This record gives sequence, C-alpha cells and structure tokens, in this order.
Amino acid sequence: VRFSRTCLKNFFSVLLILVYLLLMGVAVFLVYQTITDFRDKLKHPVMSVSYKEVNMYDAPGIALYPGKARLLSCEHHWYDHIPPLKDPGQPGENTCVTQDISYIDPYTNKTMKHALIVQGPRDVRRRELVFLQFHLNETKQDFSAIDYLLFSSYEAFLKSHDQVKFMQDCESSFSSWKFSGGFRTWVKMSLVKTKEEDGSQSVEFRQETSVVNFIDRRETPDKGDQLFFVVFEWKDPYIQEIQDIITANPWSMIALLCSVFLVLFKAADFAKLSVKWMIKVRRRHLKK
Amino acid sequence: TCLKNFFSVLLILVYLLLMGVAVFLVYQTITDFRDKLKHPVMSVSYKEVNMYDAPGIALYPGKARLLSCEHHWYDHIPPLKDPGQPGENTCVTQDISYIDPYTNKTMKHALIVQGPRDVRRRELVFLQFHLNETKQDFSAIDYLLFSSYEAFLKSHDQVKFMQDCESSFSSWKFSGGFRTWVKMSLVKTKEEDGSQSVEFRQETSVVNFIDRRETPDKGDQLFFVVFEWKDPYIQEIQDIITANPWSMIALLCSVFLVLFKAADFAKLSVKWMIKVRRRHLKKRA
Amino acid sequence: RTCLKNFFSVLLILVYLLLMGVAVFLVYQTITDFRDKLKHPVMSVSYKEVNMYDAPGIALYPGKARLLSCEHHWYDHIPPLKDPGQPGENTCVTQDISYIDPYTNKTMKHALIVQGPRDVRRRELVFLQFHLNETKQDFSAIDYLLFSSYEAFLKSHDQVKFMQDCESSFSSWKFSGGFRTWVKMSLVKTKEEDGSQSVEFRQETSVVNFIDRRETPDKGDQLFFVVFEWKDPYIQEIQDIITANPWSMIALLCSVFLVLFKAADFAKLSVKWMIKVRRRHLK
Repeated sequence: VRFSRTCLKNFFSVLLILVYLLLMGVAVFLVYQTITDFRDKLKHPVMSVSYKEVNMYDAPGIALYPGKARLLSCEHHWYDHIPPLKDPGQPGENTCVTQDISYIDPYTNKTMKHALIVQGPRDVRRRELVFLQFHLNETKQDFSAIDYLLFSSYEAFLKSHDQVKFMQDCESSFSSWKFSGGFRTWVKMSLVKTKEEDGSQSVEFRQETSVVNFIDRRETPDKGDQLFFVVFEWKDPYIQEIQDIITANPWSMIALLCSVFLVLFKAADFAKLSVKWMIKVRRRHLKK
Repeated sequence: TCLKNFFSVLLILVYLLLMGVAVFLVYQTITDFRDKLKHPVMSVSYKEVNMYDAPGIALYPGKARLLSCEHHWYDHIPPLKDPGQPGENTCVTQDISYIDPYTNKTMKHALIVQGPRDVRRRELVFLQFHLNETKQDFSAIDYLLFSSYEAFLKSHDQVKFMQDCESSFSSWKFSGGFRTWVKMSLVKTKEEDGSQSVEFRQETSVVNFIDRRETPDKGDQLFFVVFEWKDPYIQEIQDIITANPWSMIALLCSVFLVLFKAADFAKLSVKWMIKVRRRHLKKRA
Repeated sequence: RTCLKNFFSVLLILVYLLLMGVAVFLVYQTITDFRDKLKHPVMSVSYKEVNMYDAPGIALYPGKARLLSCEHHWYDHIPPLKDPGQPGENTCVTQDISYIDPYTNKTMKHALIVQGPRDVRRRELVFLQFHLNETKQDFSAIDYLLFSSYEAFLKSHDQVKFMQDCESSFSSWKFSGGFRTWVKMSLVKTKEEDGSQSVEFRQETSVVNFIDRRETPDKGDQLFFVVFEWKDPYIQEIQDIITANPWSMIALLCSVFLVLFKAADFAKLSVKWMIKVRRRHLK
C-alpha cells in the first residue's frame, strides 16, 4: 500500500501542479500583454477634431512693419466684393483704429522696429474685408516686400500693460509672412483651436494667400513709386478644435485583471472538482 | 469581553468600504463613458482609384470671351501657339446663365466645363481668355469646383442645383495676367448619418507670362488657366465612435460580481479567523 | 399545487435559454464591433523637436540656364545685390550627372544637386541665382525636386537608380521666373505598418516681385531667385494605431459567461424559494 499511496499522491500532486502552472502561465501571459498595451497607450495619445460655428470673431491683431512706406489709405468695406477703385497715390481716407508703437529686437536686442497695428474684420456673417494700400518712394532694393504678423486680440492688447512683452511673445511664438510688393494679395484667415495639457488653450493662425496682378496703366511709370495692396478677410464661420486625448483607462485594465482572477478561481474550482473526483476514486479503492 | 467590541464592527465596515469603492468605480465608468461619448475620434484612409469621375469646373468670365480650348491628352510641355487667335473650342462646354441667390440682384453667367480625366494618363485641360481693357483694376476671373458633371447634365432645376453649390463651396479666385497651375485633390468625409460628402482642395502655383512676344498698347489681358489631378490617392475621412457600446456594462457587471463573491469569501475567511482566534484564547486561558 | 411549481421550474429552465439567446446576441454584437475595429485603424500625431536637421537633397533642372550664386548667409536677411548676371560665389556643395528618364524610356534629364540648409537655429537659406537667355516657350519655369538626404546620394551607388525612385514619391514642385520664390520647407514622418518610416516633404511658397530697372534687360533674358529656408525645428510624427486587442475583448466575454453561470446558480435557488413558498401554501 506504500507504493500505491505514493503513486496516488504523485498523480494528485502532478495534476494539481500542472493545472496551477497552466493557470500561472496564462496569468503571466495576460498580465504581460496588458502591461505592454498600457505602455503603448501611454506612449501615443490620440487626437480628435471638432467644428464649432461662431457668429462673430473678436478683433484680431495685425502687426504691419513698413520699412519707410506711409499708410496711404485703409477701409472697412463690408459685403464689398468690388471695392470702389480710385486714383492711386492720393493720401487720406483712413477710417481705421491704429496705434503706432515701436519696440526692440529679441535677437540682437537693438533693432528699434515699429508696428502700425490695425484691427481686423469683426463679423464673418457681415463678411467684412479690410482694404489697405501702402506706397513707398522707391529706394535701391533687389525686392520690396512688407511683412505682417497676426495675434489673437486687438482688445486684450489695449487693457494689457508693458506692451514690449506683448509684442515679444507673439513674434517669439508665431512666425511671420510677407505680403508681396507690387501685387494685390487676397488673404483668407481661419483661426484654429488646439487643446493643450493642464487645460490650456492655444490660438494658432493659418492663412492661404491668393495673388492677383495689378495694372499700372492708370499711373505714369516713374522711378520713386511703388504700391502695395493687402486685404485680410475671415475665411469661414467655423473654428477647428484639436483635442489630444488618451484612450486607455487604468480602471478598465483593473476590471480585466479581476476577470482573470475570477477565471483563475473558477479554474481552481474545477481543479478542486478533479481533486474530489480522485478522492472518490480513493474511496472506491478503500471500500474495495 | 473587549474582543466582541473589537471584532463586531468590521463585519459592517467591510460592507461600507465595498459599497464605497463600488460606487466610486461606477461613477468613474459613467463619467468616462460620457466623456468618450462627447468627444469622438477621426480616422484617415487613402484610396487608389483608376477612375476619373470628371467633376466639371465652373467659370464666370463676365466680359471676357474664351479664345481657345485644349485637352492635353498626355503632355506636360504644351506646344507654342499664337496668343490672341480664337478657335479650337475643344472643351465640353455648356452655357447656362443664372440669377443670384445670395444677393438676388445680378444676372450671373456661367460656362460649365467638364473636368480632366485619366489621372495616371495625366490629361490636363488648358483654357485661355482674352478681355478687352477695362477701367477696373485687378482684372481676375472667378472659378469653382463641383463634382459629378454628368449628374449635373441629368439633373433638372439646375438653377437651384448651381445655387446650392456656390453657397456651400468656397470659390477661391483665379488670377488675371498670370498662367496658373492648379492641382486639385478629392477628399471624402463620412457624415453622421452614414452618408459621405465630397470636398475639393487645391494647391495653386502661379507662373509668369512673357508678353514680350505680344505688342500691346491698350492693355489687353490674356490670362490662362490649367487644371490637373494631383496624386490619385483619394482620402477618406471617417470620424468613428469609441468602442464601448455594450462593453462597459460587462466591465461594471464583472466588478460587481467580484466584490459580491469576495463578500462571501470575506465572511467565510473572518469566520475561520474568529475560530482560530477562539482557539488562541482557549490556548492561553 | 406542486405541479404548478414543477411547470414553473420548466419555465425557469426555459429562461435559462432565452438568457443565453440574449448572450449570443451580445457576443455577436461584440464580434461585429471587433470586425469594425480591425477595419478603421486610428491615427496619431506627434511633434518631436530636432536641434539640427539632416542635410536635405534638392534637385533642380535648370535646362539651358547657368548657376550663378550659392550664397549661404549666417543670420543676415538683407542680401547685397552685386550684379544681376555676374557669375561666381559658388560656395555650395554642388554635384551633377546626366540621368535618363524611365517614364518616357527615352528622355535624358540633367539635374544639379545642392547641399541644402541642414540647420534650423542657423536657419540656413541657400540662395540661388539663375540667368537664362531668351526662349520661345514664353513661360520660364524651372523644376525643383526635394528628397531626404544629399549625402545618401553621393555615397550610394546606382545614382541613376537613386534618381529613378525619387521621381514619383514626390510631386516635383516647380517655380517660375521673374519672381523671387520663398520656399519654406518642412518634413513629416509616417510610420509604415511593417515598421518602416517614410519621409515626406511639405512646402509653402511665397512669391515676391522683382525690379529689373537696375539692369534694363530689354532683350528678355529672364532671372530666377530661390531660397530654401526651414520653417520650424519640429517634425510631424505620424503613426497609425490599432484600437482593439483580441485578448482584451476576450476577457469581457469570459466575464459575461461567468456572470450568466453564477446567475443560473442563484436562479435555481429562486425556484427552491418558490418551492419553499409552495410548502407554506400547502399548510
């Protein structure tokens, strides 16, 4: 009976240990796959788009840096797809709110550059367009162009103090575009909204230009004369929203772990059922 | 005996904490379920298509009269012609003037032209226009891109059909006095109801024109225009929803079950613990 | 009255099976959802930062023109114009061989290459000046093609083949004469499903008019002006992602199977309670 009991105990032990080892192996396999999945989801968040419609935009900032030109004319034509042309080279007709501030360089910290800051169109439904014309007496230059830079608000500019920072931040963060010289450039602007971590919101300006030639037949072509025309208009009454989010949920992973534990227990319950069946076999052997 | 005082409160403290963790968990899952329902995600795919589906291009010359049509079968270097001579109406042109829907004031005129086909064969349409000099500066022509030119021909009430397209579409402007290269790409978006919409995108590029060959005195304008298909990879946009329609019910039910079954395990384990504690008290009694 | 309880037990057995009908409906919904998720892989965008970019490769087809300038500034934007037409100042790592176009299988193409900016803090802007005699086509246009690495071109053999695959991968942008063209270059990185990474180039032109009154080129000899300044020291990292893992879904279904079995345990208990109610009725 010694070796019969030895073989019975060995069979019981090997069956129980094999069941427990398969259980542990699948448990480690599942926990490994879950932890790599969690790391993968932590590594790469996923982005989301959305479109909202607003009735009217705030007043945006447009910081023109004319080299030596003077503001010949500016208007606020609304619905005026065909602006009333007139004789070029004639000053006046300035119905715009401006504020001429000159500040210093961030790179060399010496350039005492200026900025003829002008407001932008307010309502997209009104589809108002701002028409600006600049003339500069010709000086020896390979090409002539005036840059323009956009920032969020013409009104928060007013209430803000220490405006040197208020221009430094915009130029350091954003980049600059140069509307062409000798042509009329039609520029459509659309504000994009980007969600940033900690709940911070960022406004980034993007635009697509469209150049159209200008005929100087209405003026005598002479040295010392060059005209620029630039117009800004809100592209569409839609705001693009970018929200970067993380799909994985830690709690969801925990729920999956519990299901394996319950599965493991049910596996252990079936192993105990096998053990009690073998105990019944041993009872049959003893009663034999 | 102080042992009863020590022990007869944990049996309900475990209940209290298990309901607390359960309600916190269900709050978490309902909150993030609502969050995922509120903010969906978008997925982008590319489709390679051998079929053109010529869209058709709108044109509003206004005062200019087209001088030429050319349908370059496959040639990126057009032959030189005489700038100013008329003829060669080779485009599939259909003329339908219409009234303004948006201002309800002007008698608009349109020249619908069938779009280029065979992107792999790279057929490009070439049109040129001559306009007598006018007082107005910045002479330019407007154009619009609309799909399904043939379906437009089958369609009726075309005035309404053209009127809805202009409002929906951006209608970017086409330059004057400047040959322009326009490459248009087809993008397709999946709407909420399951239908799909079609939108156009273009990357313009302007090239200068040598008018030195021409001998102008009045100031006549001779702007050209060229359309071409870009990479035929049509982009499909489908904003899918997060995959938890019925799953999170399964997760919440499973976390309910684990605590329910561990409640009975807690009861039996504390019964065994109180039995062995009674044995310990008996041993040192 | 116990016969009605037996019939109620039979009805409990039948609700044991309408429940698994509900369960098979649910798992069919789950497998349809999985088949949907293996169809629409989501996309991910990452914005990494590079302190000093790789040397890019720019191919130009000057036709019958002649390169006249390779001025690599340091931080100056104001270019001192010496003479519109003078040759020299070729301080650029240029190189050229004649290539044969495979598309027509007969066209021979000549392309000279340029080292490129390669740095963003320096914001190098290679400056090229081209002069060409009067032509008949009446549209002076020069085609410029961009690829990832200039240095990979020189060391690798099969330079003809190296041209014969950097042909349709990019769109072969073209710039025009008579105008200074400001091309701002940026690259995006796309991760292949096999683990490869594909480089892509994106550009945003901005043309500026030119004044020819400084030389009076009455004949028609056109000029060209191209810069290649980098836009930002950022790289768009595009990686696709797969939403669903089969093992992760498997668990939810397994949990449901356990719950239904547990529910049956309780449900048989409920039938015993109906039997317990019947005994009180018998009293």
